[PDB]
Amino acid sequence: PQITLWKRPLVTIKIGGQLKEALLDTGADDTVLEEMNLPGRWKPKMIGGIGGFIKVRQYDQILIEICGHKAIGTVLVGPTPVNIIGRNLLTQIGCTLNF
Amino acid sequence: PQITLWKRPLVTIKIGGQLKEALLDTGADDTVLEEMNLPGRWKPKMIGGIGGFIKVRQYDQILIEICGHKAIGTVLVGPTPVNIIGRNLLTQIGCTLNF
Ligand SMILES: COC(=O)N[C@H](C(=O)N[C@@H](Cc1ccccc1)C[C@H](O)[C@H](Cc1ccccc1)NC(=O)O[C@H]1CO[C@H]2OCC[C@H]21)C1CCCC1
Repeated sequence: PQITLWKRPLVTIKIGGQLKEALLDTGADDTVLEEMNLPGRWKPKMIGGIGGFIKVRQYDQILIEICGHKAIGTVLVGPTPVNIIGRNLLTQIGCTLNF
Repeated sequence: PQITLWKRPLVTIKIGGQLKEALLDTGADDTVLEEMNLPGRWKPKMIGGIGGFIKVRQYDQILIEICGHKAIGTVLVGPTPVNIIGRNLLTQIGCTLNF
């Protein structure tokens, strides 16, 4: 589909057997989700944003379905105020900017 | 044009008569540019992202040309790590997400 930018581009995602709302973010290199207790091994990581860095847990080869489009990649988990879908997964669903 | 997201969606912008690189950012409500001199009055403002808040200078009704498309709106100037074009101007140039 096509998503205008009058409002935040929020969509429903399915991850780890749960449905959530997440922000399609062309300005994010990575995907960062609110605190959730995903299973499996993880690695510590620091991600920097506009106001500084936060600590996150890096999960690899995680499946996320975005508007029925499936994508598998690295998912970071930490105290982010908003679930963010970054380019690492947006590319996998064929997402583009158009103007 | 149509822009894929395998690399950062960086484009050339023209503001105050000067050329710059900026990130087309659907995950940003506002547009924030690195420290620079801009004509016109400004008022202090705070914006928050991942990591916390930063203090910025808010310039209203600023002309800015984004990839050959003219926009006139609010431009924030402050210690952002990258020049970011947010939704307030992406809507003006008719930018949409598509997948
Ligand atoms: C109302 O609140 C906003 O509108 N605040 C906006 C905002 O910071 N939006 C955030 C989401 C969000 C929204 C609300 C609260 C918390 C977080 C996403 C945005 O695209 C940033 C842009 C960026 C790019 C490079 C460096 C720094 C920042 N990307 C990001 O931080 O990505 C990170 C994960 O992956 C990494 O790659 C790139 C950086 C890493 C600001 C307002 C105008 C400018 C941005």
